[PDB]
Amino acid sequence: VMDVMNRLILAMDLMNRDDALRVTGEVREYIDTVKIGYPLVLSEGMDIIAEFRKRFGCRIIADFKVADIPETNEKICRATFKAGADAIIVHGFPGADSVRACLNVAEEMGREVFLLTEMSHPGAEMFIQGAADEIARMGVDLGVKNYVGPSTRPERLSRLREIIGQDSFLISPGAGAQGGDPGETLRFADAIIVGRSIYLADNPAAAAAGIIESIKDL
Amino acid sequence: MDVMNRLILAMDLMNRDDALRVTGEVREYIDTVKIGYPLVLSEGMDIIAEFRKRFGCRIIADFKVADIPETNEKICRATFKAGADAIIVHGFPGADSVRACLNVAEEMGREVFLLTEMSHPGAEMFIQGAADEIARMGVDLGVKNYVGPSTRPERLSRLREIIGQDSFLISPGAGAQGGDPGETLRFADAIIVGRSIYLADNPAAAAAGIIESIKDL
Ligand SMILES: O=C1CC(=O)N([C@@H]2O[C@H](COP(=O)(O)O)[C@@H](O)[C@H]2O)C(=O)N1
Ligand SMILES: O=C1CC(=O)N([C@@H]2O[C@H](COP(=O)(O)O)[C@@H](O)[C@H]2O)C(=O)N1
Repeated sequence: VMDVMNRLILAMDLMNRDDALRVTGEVREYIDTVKIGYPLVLSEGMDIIAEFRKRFGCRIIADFKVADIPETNEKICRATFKAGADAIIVHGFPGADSVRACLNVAEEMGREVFLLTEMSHPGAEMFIQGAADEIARMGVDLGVKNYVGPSTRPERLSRLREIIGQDSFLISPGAGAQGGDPGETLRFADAIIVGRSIYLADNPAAAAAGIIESIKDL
Repeated sequence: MDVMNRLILAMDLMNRDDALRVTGEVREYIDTVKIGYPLVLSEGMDIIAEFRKRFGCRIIADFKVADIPETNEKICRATFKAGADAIIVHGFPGADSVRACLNVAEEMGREVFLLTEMSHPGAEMFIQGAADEIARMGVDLGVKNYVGPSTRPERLSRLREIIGQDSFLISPGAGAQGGDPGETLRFADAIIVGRSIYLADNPAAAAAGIIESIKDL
């Protein structure tokens, strides 16, 4: 599995190139894995992945929550990996064929797929939560090795970890701004994803260092 | 929304030159183009403005928005800043995530299309069972534009029943995926067509043929 420095992944959702680069650079000594999503990509272009690689020694996880039909999913994954992303996050709710399409491209292109099971926001309780365990089991059956689960619901994150097993890689968003606790989350997840708590802080570096200090024993 | 010939072109070619050329070849048959991530991630968001400058067509950004409320808001803002007239959002992530999109759309004078049930086989695993409820959620939220499957006319009909005749419904799956244009238009206001047109030996002839088959509609 990828070796995530300090078990901390930066969710860089600033939409300004200058600010995104500044903040990422300031926390560079604490994080070597950055999650880049659509807020930044749709604002600055896919070349932002190239710029981050050039400026920082960081792995890039493209958080595109791929959720289309198989044919379109394949195209999205191809374009994303072509741009330099190490991995891509895919939704499991659209079904097995849609996930398989992503896995096939990742396999042929030498990259990785992360399967998003349950989400961290309140709305996730309406439809996603009830299908989450099955989505996770589907991922295991499909050979998925990387997963995403909610920091906001430790009880659910714990069950997801059981389903996927100790060998699978699990990252989790929701700590900080959304209310999740870093320490408790790391009891189940290999790494935590943190965005606003860091990038909106007066001193992002101090914020990142503070989070790391609170989980030093882990 | 007034869609010319009840036909929306799904421009999923991933090369700017080909995308512009093919769209130009069928421009006389359409005035609404659906641009998704295959083209946007390959050529950039500036492609949307290029389409509006060259064709003056309506642009529906098919981004299957499916994130938390906060991120959904940012995605919608970036998308409308690029000139998209509407955006397609997944309903599966819940009401709060859809509301986030509705708010930005209202603020920028755009429309949100709620994707209920999808057209591919995998949609039967989790989406189909929640589709009716997702549609009712749309009604409760005041959503007026929806997306339903051409590949399952019975499901498309049910969606139409739930949202009513006043709501706008567009439907993908006609052609390549097996759906029938005419049958789909019994329930949807407009059909989305991609490969059957953009992968045809003669895109213009393909579009003309589809329109000829639904002439009475
Ligand atoms: O269930 C999920 C999945 C996900 O990727 N995310 C993403 O994780 C990040 C969370 O950031 P933040 O720490 O709440 O600011 C954002 O980029 C979200 O889009 C989430 O919050 N919940
Ligand atoms: O359920 C759905 C939703 C959707 O947007 N789409 C999109 O509609 C288009 C269908 O294209 P095609 O006519 O099968 O080539 C693609 O851009 C898909 O991503 C779909 O096929 N099924």
